[PDB]
Amino acid sequence: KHLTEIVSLMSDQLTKRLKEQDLSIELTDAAKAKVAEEGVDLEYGARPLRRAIQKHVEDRLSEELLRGNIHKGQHIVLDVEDGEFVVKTTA
Amino acid sequence: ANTPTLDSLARDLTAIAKEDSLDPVIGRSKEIQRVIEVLSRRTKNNPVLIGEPGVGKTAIAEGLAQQIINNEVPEILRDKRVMTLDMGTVVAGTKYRGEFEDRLKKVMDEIRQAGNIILFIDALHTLIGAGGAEGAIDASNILKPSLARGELQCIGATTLDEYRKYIEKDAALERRFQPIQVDQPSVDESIQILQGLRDRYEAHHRVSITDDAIEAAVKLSDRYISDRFLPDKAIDLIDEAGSKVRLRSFTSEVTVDDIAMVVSSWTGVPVSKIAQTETDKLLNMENILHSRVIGQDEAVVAVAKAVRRARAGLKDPKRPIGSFIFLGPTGVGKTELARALAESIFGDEESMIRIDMSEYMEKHSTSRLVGSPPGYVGYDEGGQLTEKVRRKPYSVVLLDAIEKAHPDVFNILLQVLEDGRLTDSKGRTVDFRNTILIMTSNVGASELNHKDMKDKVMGELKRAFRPEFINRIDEIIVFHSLEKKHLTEIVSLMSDQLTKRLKEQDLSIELTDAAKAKVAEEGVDLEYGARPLRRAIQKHVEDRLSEELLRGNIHKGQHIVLDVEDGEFVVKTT
Amino acid sequence: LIGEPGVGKTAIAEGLAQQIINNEVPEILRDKRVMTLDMGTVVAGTKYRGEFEDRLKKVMDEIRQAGNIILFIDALHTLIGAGGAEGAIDASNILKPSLARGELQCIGATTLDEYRKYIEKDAALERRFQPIQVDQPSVDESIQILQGLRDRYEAHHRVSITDDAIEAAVKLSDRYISDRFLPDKAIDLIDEAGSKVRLRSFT
Amino acid sequence: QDEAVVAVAKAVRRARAGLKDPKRPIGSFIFLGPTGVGKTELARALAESIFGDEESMIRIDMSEYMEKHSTSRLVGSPPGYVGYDEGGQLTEKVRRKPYSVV
Amino acid sequence: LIGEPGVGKTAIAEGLAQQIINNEVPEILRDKRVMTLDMGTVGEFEDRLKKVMDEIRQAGNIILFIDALHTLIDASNILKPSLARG
Amino acid sequence: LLDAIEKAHPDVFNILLQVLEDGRLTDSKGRTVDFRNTILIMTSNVGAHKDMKDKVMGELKRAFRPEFINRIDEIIVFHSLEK
Ligand SMILES: Nc1ncnc2c1ncn2[C@@H]1O[C@H](COP(=O)(O)OP(=O)(O)O)[C@@H](O)[C@H]1O
Ligand SMILES: Nc1ncnc2c1ncn2[C@@H]1O[C@H](COP(=O)(O)OP(=O)(O)O)[C@@H](O)[C@H]1O
Ligand SMILES: Nc1ncnc2c1ncn2[C@@H]1O[C@H](COP(=O)(O)OP(=O)(O)O)[C@@H](O)[C@H]1O
Ligand SMILES: Nc1ncnc2c1ncn2[C@@H]1O[C@H](COP(=O)(O)OP(=O)(O)O)[C@@H](O)[C@H]1O
Repeated sequence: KHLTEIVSLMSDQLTKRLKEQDLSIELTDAAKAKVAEEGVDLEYGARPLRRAIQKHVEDRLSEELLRGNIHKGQHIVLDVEDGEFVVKTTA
Repeated sequence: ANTPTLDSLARDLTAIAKEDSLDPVIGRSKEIQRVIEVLSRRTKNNPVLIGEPGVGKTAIAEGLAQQIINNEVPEILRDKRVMTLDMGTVVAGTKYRGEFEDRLKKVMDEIRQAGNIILFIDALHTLIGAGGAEGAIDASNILKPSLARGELQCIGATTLDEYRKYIEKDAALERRFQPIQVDQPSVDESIQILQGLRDRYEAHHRVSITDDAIEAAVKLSDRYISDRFLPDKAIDLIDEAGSKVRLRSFTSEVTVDDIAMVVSSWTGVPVSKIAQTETDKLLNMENILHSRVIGQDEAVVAVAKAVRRARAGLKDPKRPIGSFIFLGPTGVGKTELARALAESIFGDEESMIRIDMSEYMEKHSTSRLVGSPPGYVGYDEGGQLTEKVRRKPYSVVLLDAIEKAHPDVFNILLQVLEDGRLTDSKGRTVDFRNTILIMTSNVGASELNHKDMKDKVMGELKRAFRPEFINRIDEIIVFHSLEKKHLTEIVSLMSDQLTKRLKEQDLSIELTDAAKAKVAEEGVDLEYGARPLRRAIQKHVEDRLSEELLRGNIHKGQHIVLDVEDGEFVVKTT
Repeated sequence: LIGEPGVGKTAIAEGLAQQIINNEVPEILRDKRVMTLDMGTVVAGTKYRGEFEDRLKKVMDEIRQAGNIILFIDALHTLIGAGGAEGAIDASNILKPSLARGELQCIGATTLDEYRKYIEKDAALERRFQPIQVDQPSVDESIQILQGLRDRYEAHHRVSITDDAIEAAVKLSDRYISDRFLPDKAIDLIDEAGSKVRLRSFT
Repeated sequence: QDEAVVAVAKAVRRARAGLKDPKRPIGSFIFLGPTGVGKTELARALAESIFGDEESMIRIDMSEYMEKHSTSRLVGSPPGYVGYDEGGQLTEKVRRKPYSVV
Repeated sequence: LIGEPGVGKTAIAEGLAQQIINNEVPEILRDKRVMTLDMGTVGEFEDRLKKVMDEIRQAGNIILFIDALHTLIDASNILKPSLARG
Repeated sequence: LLDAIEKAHPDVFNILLQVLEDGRLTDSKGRTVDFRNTILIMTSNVGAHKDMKDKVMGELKRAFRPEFINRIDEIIVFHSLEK
């Protein structure tokens, strides 16, 4: 439970920092549950989770940015529409 | 009640401030107000401006002189003359018993018969040295009795480390002076600084300055110059451009190209690297790579994608740009890729800070990396890697044979991969922000279709060292099978280099691809790395030059072609 | 007056002169002139062979002949090595016999560190000098000091200082200003606050 | 970690109210627990909530002080030994900024 | 000008005076007399040197030259100050 | 002539390596000293015929880096000492 909570918190912090570049971004809660789904408490916590949010969210946005799809001022969400990361880009 | 000597040997900021000859002072409002606040006290009015050389301490003194005449002071400083003085100009002679103390007694006697002098001493860390070192009548031992009773009023201007070193004379010197820390202005602050006085250098040089010009001046002085601060660097570039444009006008507008030109002439990077690649170096960095590097194209495109991802990205600036580990055999191109990217990232690289971790074999060997404790052997400089990066904190670190580290160093490595900026020195925190940390890995050759090698090497990393460690590292760049045709290709490249060198010496050699193939087969074995090929071509060329110059069979200026037509190297000069 | 720097050695000597004028001193000490013999103002204009020790000879002869004169020396540790040259008969040696015989009536003020550095180990002149150490006033003595001194700082900043503020300045300075000493550091707080308040009143 | 957070907050408000013991430090804590639970992120959280840059946090990494003679790096080396003049990697750091989080 | 002895550093100042006589020099530096200093021919040397400084103040077109600048800055007593004033 | 180079250390070794690369050493003032017509001859005992012809390279590539070997002009080896 605290793990999904900290997913929410890390996403909030990430959007906070991305506001430095005037980018408007959102994370669906489904993406948050999927992201936490990789992190497990069996061995240790919150390290794999932070690296996972970083990797998936940020790298995927960079991919859909250098592919030119989005510029600043646009609205973006990373959603899980089919059971896996995908970009809806509400713009 | 006038001052002959003090006016003779110390410039009067107030006088030349009346004539508006003083350049403007922009910003620094909080600092100047604090200076006035300290000057308003009754017993120790003396403030000591502590900063770095070139930050604007004397600028704060000038601004104070300005505000004095411009009815800005709170009437307790109304009509008070600020006089810059330097002890070096005072001493001027030591071979005689009491000349210097006499000059300074005269100066004190003028400060008495006046109330409006507040003597601004630059670099007063040299106020304790004069005469006898620390046991005779130096400058301080005769200033202090006057300084503590408000007899004398002062404005010192030191440097931070000089304050720390020469306030160990605490007892009087510290309490006599209140520090005012002045820090070097930021980018934007400095841009506004320049925009303050562009109409001074414009009027001096009759040249027109643009706003993007000074923006580039500031950006450049930051990126490509170190060991110098602001607004010094900025105004200096601007004035150099003004002078150079004025000259070019004889045998009327400075623009960014001129700023690039002066920074290039200063540091030594060519102008094409500075200006045109400012945001397109990542655009053609893959071109640069695949030029410098031949083979492993999948690895190089992976690296390019990663570095442009981190580059045109939102990644936390704090932590280092790129953490890549190259899995592969040795001689497959590990260093060449590094030097190439660095030459493309930090143009004209000469920057790969190579460290062989196989030399740092054991546990205590890590003290060689960071440095010894204070009370131990070899402590003064030490810090191989730490001092290396402290020198130029803008480069690409390559760490050879990451495997051979005792587990004691992996801790330091992961600390670095944890936001960099590690404090692993004798009290020095080194910053790894624009750098790129790259690690030469273990063999990893046995596993080297694509996915198969991939899962294999991942398991080999699991077994080899921590999974968390690679969870820190960004990318796994795999150096695939050894060269087969890239063999002949790199022979061709090296031989192109050597043919250029031989041509500038008034000769011309053209070795056909058959001889290239023979050199390829000889030089490097299938098991062995591709490094001895350098030696192989060196030996063949030195043999041919030795024989042909010794024998005299060939004549200079006649093109030289080598072939394997007889099964051996045959030289057909004509 | 061996003691730490911000303690008030010079202040003690001045208190002695003030007592001389106020007549509080004993009859034997009544009507004497405290002089502040600086070495910087002594060794100044010589640059020759026989001028520094000449000035000092004349000074000593005046003192001996003049009936009533006390000589206060800031930074006593400068007597040693003063007239440093080829001649190298420094002030410390010209005064030594006269100091011991008792005619030249000195009052030295030094700093404990300067005492141990080069008047204690390097002189063998801590014979002609009685080391009456001076050290930090107590937390309460500092309050009495500063409150007795409050009028001058009022005058200079042209404000009024509430006595609770003086108490608070001393008590705070004691807790965390560790590097300095009283009453110097307490007075520093009062003085900077006076400057800040006057400057606020201005704007 | 409501327990840890409230403990820290109580400490800092004892300090900032006029009640803390003027002799000994603001507060001392030992943060036990598994790897990755956030017991280092609380330190940054605290320095940020109490200061600005959050780099005022004076941090020592006891993974390097294992050789038991490095203790002469916290306090300087003795007098007649190398590195006597610049002594106190920890001591001077704290002497500069006395209101800080070690 | 930094260089080893005999490399022709003063030759550069000489060729500079040459290009000054010609038109290669721009206008701001036009009308500039380059001189030197004879420490021998100049109690009273300070008087003469201060007089020299008066004449420097008179016409601001006298680019002076100094060989062995370190051992010169004596004269520093009024040169280094006069440098600051300009 | 450098004798007992084996007694050197990887730092002075890297120093002399970049020298052998260009001769340009810069010590105590950044003095760009030139190595125009100097000779660099290093002397040591890694040996201590053909089997020796192999062991020499063995202990060279085994005692220090191969790049320093690769800055070869020529390698002079004499094994027999009595005749
Ligand atoms: N706010 C400012 N106003 C005026 N000049 C400035 C300002 N900031 C930087 N400078 C320039 O920086 C240069 C060096 O500053 P200065 O204080 O003389 O360095 P230092 O601190 O070593 O004396 C001066 O030429 C000054 O004109
Ligand atoms: N992909 C490549 N493109 C061009 N040259 C290469 C490539 N791979 C290897 N080389 C050659 O290999 C040599 C580098 O050897 P080195 O980097 O010392 O090997 P290692 O990295 O194993 O120590 C260079 O001369 C370089 O020309
Ligand atoms: N409750 C939490 N709130 C915020 N960040 C947390 C939390 N728990 C863990 N983290 C994150 O996990 C890491 C903290 O683990 P840490 O205490 O450093 O573990 P250890 O020191 O045992 O390796 C940081 O990356 C931090 O941001
Ligand atoms: N570039 C040059 N062209 C012509 N003559 C030169 C040049 N460089 C040096 N010289 C000669 O060097 C001689 C004097 O050198 P000088 O400048 O006095 O050495 P230094 O710089 O050590 O004082 C002169 O005769 C001058 O002609």
